[PDB]
Amino acid sequence: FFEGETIAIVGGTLIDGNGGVPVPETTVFIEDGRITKVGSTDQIEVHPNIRQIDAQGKWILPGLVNGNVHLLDGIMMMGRGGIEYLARFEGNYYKVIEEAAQIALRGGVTTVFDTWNALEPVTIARDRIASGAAEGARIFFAGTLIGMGGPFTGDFMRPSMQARTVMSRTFADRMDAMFEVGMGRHLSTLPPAEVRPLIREYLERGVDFCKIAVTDHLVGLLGFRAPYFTFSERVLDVLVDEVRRAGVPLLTHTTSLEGLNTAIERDADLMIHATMTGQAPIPEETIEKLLEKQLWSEVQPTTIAQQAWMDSVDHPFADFSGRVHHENDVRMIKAGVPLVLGTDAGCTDPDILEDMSQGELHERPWTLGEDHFVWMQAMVEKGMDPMAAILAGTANPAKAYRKFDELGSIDVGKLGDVVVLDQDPLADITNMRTLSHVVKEGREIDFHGLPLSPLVTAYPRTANVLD
Amino acid sequence: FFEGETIAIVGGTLIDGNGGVPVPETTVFIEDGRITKVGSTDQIEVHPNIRQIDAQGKWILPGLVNGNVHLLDGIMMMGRGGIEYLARFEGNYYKVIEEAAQIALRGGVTTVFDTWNALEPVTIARDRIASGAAEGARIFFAGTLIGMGGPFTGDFMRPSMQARTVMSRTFADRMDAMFEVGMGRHLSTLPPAEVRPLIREYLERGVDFCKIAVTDHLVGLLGFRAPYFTFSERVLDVLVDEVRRAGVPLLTHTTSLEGLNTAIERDADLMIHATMTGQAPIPEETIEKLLEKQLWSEVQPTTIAQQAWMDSVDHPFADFSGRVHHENDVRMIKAGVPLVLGTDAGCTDPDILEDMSQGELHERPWTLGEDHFVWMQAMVEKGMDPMAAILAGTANPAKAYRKFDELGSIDVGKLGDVVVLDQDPLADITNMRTLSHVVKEGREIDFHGLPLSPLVTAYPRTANVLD
Amino acid sequence: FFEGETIAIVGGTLIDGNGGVPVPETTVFIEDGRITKVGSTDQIEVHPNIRQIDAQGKWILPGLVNGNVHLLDGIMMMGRGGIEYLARFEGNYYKVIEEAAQIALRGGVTTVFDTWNALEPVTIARDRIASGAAEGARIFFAGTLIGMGGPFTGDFMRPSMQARTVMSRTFADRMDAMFEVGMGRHLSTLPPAEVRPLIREYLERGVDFCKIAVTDHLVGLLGFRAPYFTFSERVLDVLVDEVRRAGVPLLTHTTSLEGLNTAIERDADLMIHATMTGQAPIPEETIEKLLEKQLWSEVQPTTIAQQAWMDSVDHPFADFSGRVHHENDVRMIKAGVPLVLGTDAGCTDPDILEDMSQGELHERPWTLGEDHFVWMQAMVEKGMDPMAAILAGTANPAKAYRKFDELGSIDVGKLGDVVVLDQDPLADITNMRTLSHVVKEGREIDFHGLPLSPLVTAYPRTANVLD
Amino acid sequence: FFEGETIAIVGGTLIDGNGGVPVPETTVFIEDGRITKVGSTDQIEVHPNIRQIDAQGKWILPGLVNGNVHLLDGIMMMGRGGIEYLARFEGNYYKVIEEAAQIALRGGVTTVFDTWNALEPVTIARDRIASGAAEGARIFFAGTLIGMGGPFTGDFMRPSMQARTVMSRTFADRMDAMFEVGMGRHLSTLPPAEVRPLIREYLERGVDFCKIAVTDHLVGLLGFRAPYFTFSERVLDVLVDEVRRAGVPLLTHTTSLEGLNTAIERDADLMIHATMTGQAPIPEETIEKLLEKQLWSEVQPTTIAQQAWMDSVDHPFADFSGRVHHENDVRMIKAGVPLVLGTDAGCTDPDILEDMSQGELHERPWTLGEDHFVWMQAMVEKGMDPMAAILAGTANPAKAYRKFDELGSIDVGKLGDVVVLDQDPLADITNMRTLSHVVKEGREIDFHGLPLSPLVTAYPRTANVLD
Ligand SMILES: [Zn+2]
Ligand SMILES: [Zn+2]
Ligand SMILES: [Zn+2]
Ligand SMILES: [Zn+2]
Repeated sequence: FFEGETIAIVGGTLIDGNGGVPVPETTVFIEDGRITKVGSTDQIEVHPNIRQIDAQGKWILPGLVNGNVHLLDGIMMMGRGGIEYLARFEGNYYKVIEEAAQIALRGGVTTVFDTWNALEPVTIARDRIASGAAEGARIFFAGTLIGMGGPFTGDFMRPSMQARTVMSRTFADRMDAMFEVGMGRHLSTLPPAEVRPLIREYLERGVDFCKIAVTDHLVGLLGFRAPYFTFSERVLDVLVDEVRRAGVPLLTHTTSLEGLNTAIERDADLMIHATMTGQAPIPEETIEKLLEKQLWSEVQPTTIAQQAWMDSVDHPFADFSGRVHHENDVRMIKAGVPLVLGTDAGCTDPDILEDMSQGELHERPWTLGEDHFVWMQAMVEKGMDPMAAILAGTANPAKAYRKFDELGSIDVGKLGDVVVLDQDPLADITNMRTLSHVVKEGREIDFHGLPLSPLVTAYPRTANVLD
Repeated sequence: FFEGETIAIVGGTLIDGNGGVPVPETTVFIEDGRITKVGSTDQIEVHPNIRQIDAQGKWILPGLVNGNVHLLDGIMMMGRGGIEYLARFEGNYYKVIEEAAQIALRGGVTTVFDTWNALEPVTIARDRIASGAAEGARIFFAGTLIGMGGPFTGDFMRPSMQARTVMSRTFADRMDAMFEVGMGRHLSTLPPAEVRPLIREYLERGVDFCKIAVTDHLVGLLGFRAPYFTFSERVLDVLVDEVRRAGVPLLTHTTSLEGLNTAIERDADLMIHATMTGQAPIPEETIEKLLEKQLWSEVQPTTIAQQAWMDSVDHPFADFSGRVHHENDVRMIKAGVPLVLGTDAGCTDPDILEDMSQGELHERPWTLGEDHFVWMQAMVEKGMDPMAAILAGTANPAKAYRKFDELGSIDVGKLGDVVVLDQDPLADITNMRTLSHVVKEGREIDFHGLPLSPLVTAYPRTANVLD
Repeated sequence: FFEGETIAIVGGTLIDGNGGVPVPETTVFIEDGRITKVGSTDQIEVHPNIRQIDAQGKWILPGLVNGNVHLLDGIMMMGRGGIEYLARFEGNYYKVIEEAAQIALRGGVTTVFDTWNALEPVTIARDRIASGAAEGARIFFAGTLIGMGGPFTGDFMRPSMQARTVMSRTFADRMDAMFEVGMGRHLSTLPPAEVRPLIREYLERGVDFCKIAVTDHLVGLLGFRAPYFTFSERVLDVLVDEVRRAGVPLLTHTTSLEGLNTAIERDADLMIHATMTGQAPIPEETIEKLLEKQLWSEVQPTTIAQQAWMDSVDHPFADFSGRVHHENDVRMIKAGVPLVLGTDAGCTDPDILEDMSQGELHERPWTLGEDHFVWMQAMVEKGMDPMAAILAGTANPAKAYRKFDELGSIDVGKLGDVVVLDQDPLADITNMRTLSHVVKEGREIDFHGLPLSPLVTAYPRTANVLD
Repeated sequence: FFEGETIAIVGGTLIDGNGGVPVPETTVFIEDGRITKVGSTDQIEVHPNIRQIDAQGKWILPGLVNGNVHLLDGIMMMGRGGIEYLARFEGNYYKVIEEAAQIALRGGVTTVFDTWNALEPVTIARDRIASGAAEGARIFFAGTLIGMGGPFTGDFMRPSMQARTVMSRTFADRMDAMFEVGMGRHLSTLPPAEVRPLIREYLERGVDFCKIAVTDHLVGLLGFRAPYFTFSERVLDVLVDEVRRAGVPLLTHTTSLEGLNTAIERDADLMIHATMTGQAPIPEETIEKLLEKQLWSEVQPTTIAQQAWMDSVDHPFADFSGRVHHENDVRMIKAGVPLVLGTDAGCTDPDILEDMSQGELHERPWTLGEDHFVWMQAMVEKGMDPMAAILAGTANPAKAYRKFDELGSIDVGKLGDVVVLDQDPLADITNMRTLSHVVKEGREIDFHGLPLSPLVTAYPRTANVLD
């Protein structure tokens, strides 16, 4: 239904993802989904019966890569909207996920790493996209967050927002079960010997990586300054050992300095929102460990304007990326630690978007399809080099997730994922938005026609459809 | 698509709805939807090419009639479930309504009076059923309750249940608007001259009757013992006058003794839950006014077992029909005031039903399709004569709503709505459940095959339908 | 213990409360609590053994008068603080009330009209002040608001503030009982014949006037735009008749246009927050009735700055005096209706004050002891004539409450209540604050030494007092 | 002011606390507060000028000892009442504590170990009782729980009970600060090097022991089945080291199996509610470690009747000691692990007691003064030997807290704390209630006249005290 194809991208300035000086007048040649040639425009011969893109005056980048998204919108579920969204789309969750993957693809993102979702529909969706039955960014997933509750649990409550008080217990339980898949808060009650088979079995269900709740996920209920550990070190060791045994990358969720340190000491492949540290500044010693061990940190910043908006309305999530966490971000960049782009972004329900002010929407970090552009902009505002920002969004996630042999740069033998921009992203990082062409496994995408069948994005919503 | 038809019901004991002694060996003849003959079995000749029902050894009753239902389930929305239900079925509300009408029909109810619903979809649905485009009990409606808020308002809150705290404001506003249609709480803020055109315009939209919130609808928030008037008497006079001017019946919602008195003094055509009086006993004078004026009261009782269950778990709605309101019911029956069957019943979402204990489900007053049986049973437990109960569920509503010229009894010239029971309802009122045949405008109904397309009743609910 | 005394106020500009041109070089002579002479400084001889105040270059006004205060702080109880305050001072409520009366006196207010309080302690306190056993402004009271719930009732809840969820039921009930004294929400459930003896008995307990909840008091729970009537017109007629029969003035609490009209049609002696009308504009007809009938309206405005602060933080009480209610205030002033000064003000617990920003505190309308100054300022900002503002705070309340024979103006035979200001209130209404001297029944008050025994105002609060 | 004194307890059956067979016809001789002689009645000569108690036909036990109480009532604060209680008694907290210590003494408890309280008032109170300035059981205390929030924090919330929503922030903060004393939830955000001086400084304030929140205290918010660790193992090591360095016993608060294990691995001196384990059964290995290391566990059980009441009303705390935790209690007793009596009991405000049903009050585990009797009864119902139960309430706490050299048994040289019972506690453990005499340091107590000055127990509460 969809497949690896053949195409040539001709005569543009190449920014290949390996970090070097950009090379003008370059041609990239893709054959049956795989890059076969990269070189000077005139040394690469291209017969006229071959599909081509004219890149003259343009910039050629690898397919963009997002290290942390949620294709069922989890950030939304930490506030209002969880009930209405999950009820509205029950029966079609896999299509919601495909739609969200298409929206990522529309922003030039050819690979997404989904860090929290419901196992069943995310599996269905990735398999269909991978096999060509459906359109979208390719997906790799964790499934659930080991040791976290589902969306109708304390982990997604706020003091004045308690979904269970106004919804059926039956529906709330059914939803929690499809997210948790037995790997919820109850794990914290168990001895190591009982945890071992559960995590092993979970891993044998078919995840691409595993994310562990090293610390708690109660920021909504308790704020950002009272973190806990989910597990004893002993039980954490069991989890880590089983992930290593399964041979998939290990991710961590950490909410405190001690959490961060603990993650580092387990040589985590990728540390999600590493700079979110209980509003306490990251010590020098910890930064030095990151440098010495060369571990990947993902960070989730906020632009100057977005944060200023948040601060102006005393928003409950102002602490997420502001104040001390902002300063952490700055110091991390400055020390040159290895950084990965990720956003927690999702395809937010239009009824929920519709509630938001201009200020809330403007450079919102959690709006899938543009969240990566905003991340790059925010990082550069804090002193990140534009080239390093691009790598954070291309090569760096791929490496962290051990997929760099296949994607994240333009290199012979790798997958044929490419985007073409009209303006220079190194001169101005906001030029990342100037997408002209999107290609996935050598197949050009009609990216402006995405998503193919609006589902959550279908709007407005008519009360009585006569058929 | 569906129509008036021809049929004969032969050789049964006739209980015609006029309250006389039942007449055995009777035949009812219906031609093109209208009753043409009623008489002794042997005097009514019926050619063998005519469709027939053998009512030998059986009882023949008029099509059953419910004086107060909600085809979008309003009682549910006074607790948990409002968000999930309205979100899940947005785009199909008219089909939800039709499904609910079919469920009523399944219980032998050929006419329903819907007292609170969303104007747009209930209009669509009644027009489709009335024109034969869709199956179900025929519908007459009020639209909204004048002066009451919508489902995401204070009128449907409880102290610990505040749907707006966890749903989008946009969605909540859209739902409130489709129920309120400009006739919400803001009416109480206006002077009489500004109220007049609003109510007039509302009535011009095409309702079959009009129900006014004489008293408040804050039982959920404030309990049953702190009632208010919605309007000044002056403004109430405006509303009554415009209803009279439009020439449709006038219905009241009342919740206190003074509210009841006020309704009576306006010669209301039908008084909904007349016996719900702030848990204060109805005075003798008020009962005498009902007798003297001969006004119709609908009442909503609870069976002995259901109420005992409620009292046993200290249920927040125990006060709805229990204690003093139960006594009020008894005294009304005893004094022989004119009584109408009505239940506030709706087709409740299975996820919400699935939360309930045996005790909660057993003789639940709000379960559409059986609610009328339960009403009759409850009324008889409190001393009502079985024949008078049957009339409450056939003739009386039809009279109150000024439809007795067309339905509510078996009489030549009236519509051909009939049910056939296997056992004697006068011997035991629970025999009302022994339905063998259901006929609507001379057309026999496959009542066991209803509803035709389960929508809200479709269950279980699969997460990912592959199509 | 304290008494009527003799004193002379010499040689000031007299503003006597009767509204005329101020008369310079005036002397006021008080003997045994009563004003005996008012005239030209040189015509009034004063022996040197007589206590005197030199009002040279100063202004002489009558004792100031507040038409609506709460000496147990009710406005506070509509938000946070009710539990801690009532528990902290249980055993001493009468002293709390005395302290508050002293604080009013400190601001030059010699007479206060308390419109909602607990009957037992407010009785004890007024009797002790009236007899001279205790210091403070003299008090007249309503006791409770007929048909309103107590402070742990729905009448003082907000959606997110529900004191009963975190306090003992026993304590909540004991507090509700001391405010309600049987005249709470349950009155709305009763027939007229049962209401009559209750209100009659209540009036026999010894109130100075009676305030009826014509409309509801659910602004905290439901906002300002969904008002109700508490009582049927029939039951309201009973209450009004019994008040008339008891021969005390009649006050109303109203919250809507219709409520206001209804109060007018009952010839209310004083209508509390008359301009609070559901955020709908007062019609011309209604203003004309006020003029024609010459009824007294109290209004509760907000200053430009205070309201701007409220609007800037989207405060839940912004609607109390803002937007349309502000415009009502302007039109009432412009049309020259009779206006009375009143504020709902109380002596707010310092722990609650301590929570407040500068903007909240600045020109706060509910801060007893300065609330009258702020009222005058606010009214003048809206176009009121300074002289008319002074009358609103002197003569006008006295008339509404039928006490003008004894207080509210400087006139021979009236009580010797006087204040002396250093600057001209007619030149600038903020000069009302320039108090130099305060006199009550010819007794000069050390007003800066008030309150005599700080109780609620005692601050800071030490954890362990070693005695 | 109160002193060590001289007395002889003559001719009773001695149960000395060392666990041996009881010895009849025994006399105990105390001189200047200290036990000097214990032996056969006829070998111990006692001059007639010496104060004596006739223990003929009676039983002589050591002064009873409670290993876990809260002299400001903390259990209460986990539900309703916190605001009213702390506001009502501010200024007298030390006296509240003394009163509570006297109530313990009234039940024969001469020594209480307070495991959570506010440092300042508990210090005041113990010093006064220890010196003889004030009456009561002697007190040893932890102060706060290291890493737990105060009473207006998440640690004492429930989903529907959020005190901060209805009280002043200023008051809430002031109360949280007097309980937390800088050792609250923020500690979880710090690195080890910053924690070290804080804990050291805390320990230098003068506590008798130190209790560490190994696991969380969110049972109210989240239930009993989702526990967390408060600290990293690294930070926990810092805290333990500093406690050891200060030379005071180490207590742990644990709430899961892994928490229990962790506490065991730190050789905790006493483990509070050791059997409260996330409703998961304690593994055999863990029980073996307790046996092998001989560590003291306190447990908090519930009687058959109390637990049956809880289960019958679906009480939120049913999980505290019921189901699996009840079975843990049974197995711990059966395996003979070292057990300490403790209850979390407090002197509960009478307004809160007044809310409770008979069932709630009957064998309530948290009612100070009887809680120890109920503990012993509950433990025996689960198979504990009556002698071993008596030791759990005398000798065992003393040993755990390293006070056995001075108290907890009748032995020459130890303090003269003794109680005398009229019936045999070994025949029937409920006979522990048959107290005839109470002696503290050789001084007989008028136990029935305690507490000396009712403060919290003063009842009823009058609104307006005229003095
Ligand atoms: Zn996270
Ligand atoms: Zn109704
Ligand atoms: Zn008012
Ligand atoms: Zn504990």
